[PDB]
Amino acid sequence: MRHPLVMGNWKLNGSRHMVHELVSNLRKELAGVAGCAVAIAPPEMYIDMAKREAEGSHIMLGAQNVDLNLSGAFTGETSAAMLKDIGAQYIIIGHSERRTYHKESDELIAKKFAVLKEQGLTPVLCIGETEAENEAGKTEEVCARQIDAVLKTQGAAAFEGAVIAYEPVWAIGTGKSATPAQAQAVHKFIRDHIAKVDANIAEQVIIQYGGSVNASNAAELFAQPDIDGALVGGASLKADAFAVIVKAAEAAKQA
Amino acid sequence: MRHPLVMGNWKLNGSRHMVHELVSNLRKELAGVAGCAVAIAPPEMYIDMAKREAEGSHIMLGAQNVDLNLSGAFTGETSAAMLKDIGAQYIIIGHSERRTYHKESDELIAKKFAVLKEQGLTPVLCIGETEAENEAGKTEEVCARQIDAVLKTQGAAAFEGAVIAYEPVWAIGTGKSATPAQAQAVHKFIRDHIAKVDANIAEQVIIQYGGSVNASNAAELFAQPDIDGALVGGASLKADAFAVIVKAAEAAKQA
Ligand code: NA
Repeated sequence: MRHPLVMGNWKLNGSRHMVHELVSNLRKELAGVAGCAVAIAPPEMYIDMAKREAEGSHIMLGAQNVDLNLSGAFTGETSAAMLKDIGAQYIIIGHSERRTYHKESDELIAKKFAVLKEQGLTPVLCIGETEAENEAGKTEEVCARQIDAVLKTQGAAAFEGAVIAYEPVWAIGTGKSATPAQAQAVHKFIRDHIAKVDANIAEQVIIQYGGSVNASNAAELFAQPDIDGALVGGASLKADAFAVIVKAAEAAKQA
Repeated sequence: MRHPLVMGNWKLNGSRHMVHELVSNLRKELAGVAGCAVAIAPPEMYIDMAKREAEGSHIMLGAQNVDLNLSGAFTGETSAAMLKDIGAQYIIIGHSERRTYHKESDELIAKKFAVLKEQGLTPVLCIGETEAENEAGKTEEVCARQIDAVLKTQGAAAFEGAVIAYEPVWAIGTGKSATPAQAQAVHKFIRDHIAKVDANIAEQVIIQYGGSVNASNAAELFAQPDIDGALVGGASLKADAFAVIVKAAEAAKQA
């Protein structure tokens, strides 16, 4: 009975022309969708415009990162209070691109998670193992560590309403890809890990697949029982492709 | 002969309500000002809104930071192309809060400067020495090093149309204060340093004072020949206190 969520991570892509075109096309392609929740995370300067463009549709807003302070003398930072104020709900934290390029630690990401919960925002907690970690047979240990930074400091209750996105980092720019069976094995492990602390919370947590998802492979991934949607990368930038993914999630999970 | 510039760095302060109120009040308080340029840098998510509220005023927009990529798979980053697209003109880079809290190196800041120049945006390059550096008599050495990261890698023409903001970190909220004579000595040094590579570029660079400016010292600071305005922190959150600084800059250079 978990209602799927398909979220578009636009990454560093956007312009006022593009926001209008893409959100308008998304509204049209998604106007008949009932069985899947949808969120988009444009670059921070476009959240307000995208929110305005999405008014009248069921498309929810989000953001790609957040910092730790709500206000103060912190030049260039992003406030959870302001993200809430501007209309963002689903906030991506711990994306592999930020863990790598910006050295964001497990502990820092758990702190972001806490700030978001205090604001009534929905963290989209990204976790996943690297190529070296995967080769060492560490997939489970790494996912557990990343989840534990939150679970062991804030309890299972912190995952009520939250979203986890599993990114097999080892499949990024390596030519490789995870199969739906491989993806499912990891999602079931993540859910079982949380279940060790609170089985009820585990059953309600939305676990999205964050590896490569496109119009072609969405159906096979969403047929898996512990895959509750996707955090979509490149396919998020074209309304037609993104819509096929949303409809595939709808079809896979509907009664 | 340099037209002064007073810029408000809002830091991590802003909301929908505060943007509407502050921008409206600023336009009212700045009525009749023509001899001093004015820019504001709200948190990134509010730049678009602030620009719209600024319509009908002479207030120019800006931002508090930028990253190095224009587009791509860089979740949570800020693109200079998008800042330009959203209407931000004056982009603060290398602020002491980012050099310290986010460990931004001289080299990284110089790369930000380059991306801004490539896009045709105006960098507001912040430089300045710490408490210890000041006590050790290293003010000039530090300022030269921070400027050289750009000057020696990009050439003196990089500073055509650019802004430099000198922040006396050693004196900002520390119990010690910089006199106008002391600020003037640093500004003159900065301009002389650039002049060693290109005298014509040096004479057109806008060098703002970034230390504590209030109504009581604005007149004496702005009477100094090498001080072309100020990068204002806390006072930029109150229309009346910010306008007093702008009017002092106008009055001083029209004296
Ligand atoms: Na930022």
